[PDB]
Amino acid sequence: TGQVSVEIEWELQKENSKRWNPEIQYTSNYNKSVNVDFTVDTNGVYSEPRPIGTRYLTRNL
Amino acid sequence: TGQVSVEIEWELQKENSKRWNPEIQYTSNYNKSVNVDFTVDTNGVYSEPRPIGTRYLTRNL
Amino acid sequence: GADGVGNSSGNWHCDSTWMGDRVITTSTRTWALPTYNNHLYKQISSQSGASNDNHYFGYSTPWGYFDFNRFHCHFSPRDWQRLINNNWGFRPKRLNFKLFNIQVKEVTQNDGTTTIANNLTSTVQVFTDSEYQLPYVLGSAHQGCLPPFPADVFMVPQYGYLTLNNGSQAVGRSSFYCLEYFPSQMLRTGNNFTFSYTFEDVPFHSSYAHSQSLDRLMNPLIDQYLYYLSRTNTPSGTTTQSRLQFSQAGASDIRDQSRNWLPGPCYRQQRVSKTSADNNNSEYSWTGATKYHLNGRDSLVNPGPAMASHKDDEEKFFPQSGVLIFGKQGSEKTNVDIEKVMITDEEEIRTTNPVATEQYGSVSTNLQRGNRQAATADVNTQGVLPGMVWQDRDVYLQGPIWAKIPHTDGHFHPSPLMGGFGLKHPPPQILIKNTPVPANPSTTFSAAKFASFITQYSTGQVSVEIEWELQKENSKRWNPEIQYTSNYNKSVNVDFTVDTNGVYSEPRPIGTRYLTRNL
Amino acid sequence: GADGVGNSSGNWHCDSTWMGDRVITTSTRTWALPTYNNHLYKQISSQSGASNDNHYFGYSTPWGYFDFNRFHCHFSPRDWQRLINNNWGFRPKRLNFKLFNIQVKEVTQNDGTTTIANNLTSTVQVFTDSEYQLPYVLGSAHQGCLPPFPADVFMVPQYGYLTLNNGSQAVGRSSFYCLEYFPSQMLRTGNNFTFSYTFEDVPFHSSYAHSQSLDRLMNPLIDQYLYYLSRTNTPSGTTTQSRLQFSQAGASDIRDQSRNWLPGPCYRQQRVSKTSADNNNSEYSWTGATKYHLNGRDSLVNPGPAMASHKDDEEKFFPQSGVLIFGKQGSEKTNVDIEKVMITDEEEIRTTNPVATEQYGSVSTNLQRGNRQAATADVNTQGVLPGMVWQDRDVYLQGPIWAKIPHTDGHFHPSPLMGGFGLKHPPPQILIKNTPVPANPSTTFSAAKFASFITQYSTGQVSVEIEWELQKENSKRWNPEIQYTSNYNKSVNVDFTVDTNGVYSEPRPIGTRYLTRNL
Repeated sequence: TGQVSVEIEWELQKENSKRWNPEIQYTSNYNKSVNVDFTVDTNGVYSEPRPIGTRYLTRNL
Repeated sequence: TGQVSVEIEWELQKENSKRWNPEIQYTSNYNKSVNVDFTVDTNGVYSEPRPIGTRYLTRNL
Repeated sequence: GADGVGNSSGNWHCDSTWMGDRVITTSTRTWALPTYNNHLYKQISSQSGASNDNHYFGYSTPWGYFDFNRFHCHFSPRDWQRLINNNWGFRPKRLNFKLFNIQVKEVTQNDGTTTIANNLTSTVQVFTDSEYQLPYVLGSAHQGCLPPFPADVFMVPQYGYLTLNNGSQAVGRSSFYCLEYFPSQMLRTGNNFTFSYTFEDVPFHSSYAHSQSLDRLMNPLIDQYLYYLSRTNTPSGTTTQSRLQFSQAGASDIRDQSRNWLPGPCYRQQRVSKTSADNNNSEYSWTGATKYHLNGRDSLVNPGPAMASHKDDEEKFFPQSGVLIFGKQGSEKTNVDIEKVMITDEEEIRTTNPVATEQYGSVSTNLQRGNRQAATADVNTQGVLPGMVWQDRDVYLQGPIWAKIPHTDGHFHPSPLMGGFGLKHPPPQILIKNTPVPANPSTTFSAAKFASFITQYSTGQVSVEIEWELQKENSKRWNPEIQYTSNYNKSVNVDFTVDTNGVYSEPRPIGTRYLTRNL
Repeated sequence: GADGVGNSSGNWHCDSTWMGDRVITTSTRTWALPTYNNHLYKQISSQSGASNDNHYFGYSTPWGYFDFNRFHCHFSPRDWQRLINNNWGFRPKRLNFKLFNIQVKEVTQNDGTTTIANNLTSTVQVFTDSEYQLPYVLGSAHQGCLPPFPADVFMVPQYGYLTLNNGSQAVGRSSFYCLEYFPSQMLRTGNNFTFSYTFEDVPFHSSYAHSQSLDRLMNPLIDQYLYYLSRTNTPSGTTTQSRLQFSQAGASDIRDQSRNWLPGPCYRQQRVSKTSADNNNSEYSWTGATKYHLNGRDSLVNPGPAMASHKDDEEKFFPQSGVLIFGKQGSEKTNVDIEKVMITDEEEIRTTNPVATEQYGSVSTNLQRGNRQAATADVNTQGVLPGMVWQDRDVYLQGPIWAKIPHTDGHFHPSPLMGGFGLKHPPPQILIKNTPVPANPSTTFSAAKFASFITQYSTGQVSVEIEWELQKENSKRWNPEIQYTSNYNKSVNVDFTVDTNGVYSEPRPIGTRYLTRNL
């Protein structure tokens, strides 16, 4: 047994958009709940509630 | 009559947060509707649907 | 800009110069710009009950825009002939744009008379996006071009766009663009505007036609060394039995020879005739159309993929939507007879692209055996396969020069389907508007949007200059070519000329493909 | 770290040196770190039905942490006396931290015996956040300090935190921190860890007591030149009439004199007595408490604002929560008699801060007239007003040295309410954990979380060194001061010493305020 490590460098592309109104963003729901999303439960098992894609910000075709 | 112009320079403070799970973000609703928020209507009067505050990202006390 | 009210801000330049290898064109027109929508934005959408195909949602703006995208703006009928007769291809390189001699007029409609007078201190503001941040309208072949004939005057068309909808209702992702939110340049009398632009590298357009059909590439004198399966059975006694024979393909076998290539792809069309007697009696227009289906609605493919219009010795037939169609002088918008329209012909591409009204070929449907008999079926739609060559659609004289390639993760052979040059960074949209001048506010303060403005419009001259690159021809063809000629017989009116009432007209479509090349 | 298994990674340093102006202390302790929660995170919350005040939501982690925040860690009872007797104030400056001599043990519990043996290749990993990114637990006066007596050994306390809740349920804004998600430093036998830290500038703590009460600032010999309203009416004939007389205030009038200052603010407390006979018979504990109300739940103010405990010649009474309370040796957690607790005394602040069990003063409730008579009422709560001076609460011998000021848009007089030094960037939390060592996986592959680990724990020595800055005294007081003295009579046990069974104990709380200053 032992420990392993990984480090990746990523390149990003920023956005210049003249869209006047607001975008759609990925949000967590603010209502109360028994368990927080993407968190351990009372027994200590980490879980992921839903799939999350990368497509939110909008571009013109 | 004429035209007036204003230009302000702002200073920003970025965030380093070790919070594991996602934040709450300001989102526009993606359901269909007659009018888009923050946009002219069919008669050309611009309107603002709701007040929007600045407090979303979270910090520890 | 520069100088005064009395000084002129620019000279009239309309000319063409031919340098050999590259070549340069220039033109100047006169325009008039109204105020649109009473200085305000409006959302527009489809009207009440409509077909699910016809729904749309979008916005219209006070701003106008300039469109030079058609060839006939740049080239005169004669200048078009040192090009198409003398050359194997051409492409754009760089262009210039200029506005000048701007003057703004205000109008007073009181009673039954309308007085018009200069407003010397009013402005007109112009910008070019050039970062491609706006919806790109040009390339959809709308009206509002610079006129083909240099002495005509034209309005500037109004600008607007469309966005994602559900029915007649907007979706959360739908976008709204305020053109006031860009830096622009405010111009008065005695101020001018310029910018210059450089085309990205693009292939020459092919103005040649082929002298060889793809089905005949080879020497008739010499036989191949390959064998094909020729006879499947032989008579034995009274009745045949199964015996396989093979053969080498000669000049009598030309049908059967091996080849290294295949014809281009097809997406098939319905065929109609110019003679009214051959066509069926019913309404098949929308029902018999070829279509594509995107997000639950259906759209006609009007140009469609590039395919020959007709075969040999049928000139009477053309694809239903498969061709471009131009109107004659003064033709109306709707329900107009065939004698009024001008139908283009795509033929010279017979040698590679298949005919649009017929199947690509035939393919085997089943496995034979002793008691089963071979079966085939027609393939009416073929995608691209390795070893497949084709040609693109011709630009003609009047039609799209370029289009903007959509910004996407993938695309194939971007040359656009109407014709011309696909560009990732095309010439940027030029946008222009009259600055609002309010009229006589009330004495006490009120916070409200002004409904009352001075009524005014502007006019001036615009200029465009493009540099073109040419490709000359070395041909060892012994005999003469086919050239574009005007008929020498006498006639009442000369082609491409004013009539007795002074309306310039264009008799026929003129394509670029005359000179011949070997395949 | 450095070198080998056989080489030692550090020497034992526990000492104190006194340089005059700036003074230095050092200590070293021995610790043992268990594995907590079986190497995994768990959310915790309030249990089923509970008072709306008692709900909470949060997480507990496998990680431990070091707490030196109490004074008695750093100062010995005698070293505490070249400080409080000889000086008018002190503050911290900079500190060091070190870990060394780390060794990890694995245990085998089979049958009725438990064998323990070295695991030489196992690791222990440590980090210090120092960017203040984690919830900051220290400063809440929990258990788990370095022992006061250098020969004792202690466990490291477990780390955890709390977050916004609604009842026992979480809210969308609630945050979850994984400590694995920070860079740390993995240490084996023969590796050591260090860092150093510098306190931000902070005012000296005041170890003086005042020799003048705020109500007497002035010369008894000389009268003022100001007038106060003295008599409101005078006898005329048989009965009085309204006549206003004025007077200058002398030594007989000292009650009535003008002053430039006012006493500090109060938030009032309930009073109880150490003699059990004076106290009412009922349960007033929670009902008679002073509280604050935040988001629909109620919390006791345990220290509350700094106020004197009792007036002159009543030693029997103290505020209900208003004082700190320490337990004697071996006292239990719940429902323990007064003889077991040690109650601190706040008195020397009588001269400025008002007594906690009484009102701030009296204020006029109404406007008088001929037929109305003047009315007043007690003010039991007073906020800060211009011209108001006070003192802070004393640190004593054992108690909070510092606290972290919350990060907020505003705060007033940040000195913390238990005592000590408010810091915006306090000494960072040190966190430590045992690295999990898996045990004997199955032969075939399975994707599941390991429930099975080697059972092991670690131990070593830790060291802390702080530099302190001192403020000496120039006093022209002729007569002697009050000093902290041990009683010289014979006794069974010496104070601050082991007993016959070897348990070190602290007899009484010792504050820092002895030497006297003029107000």
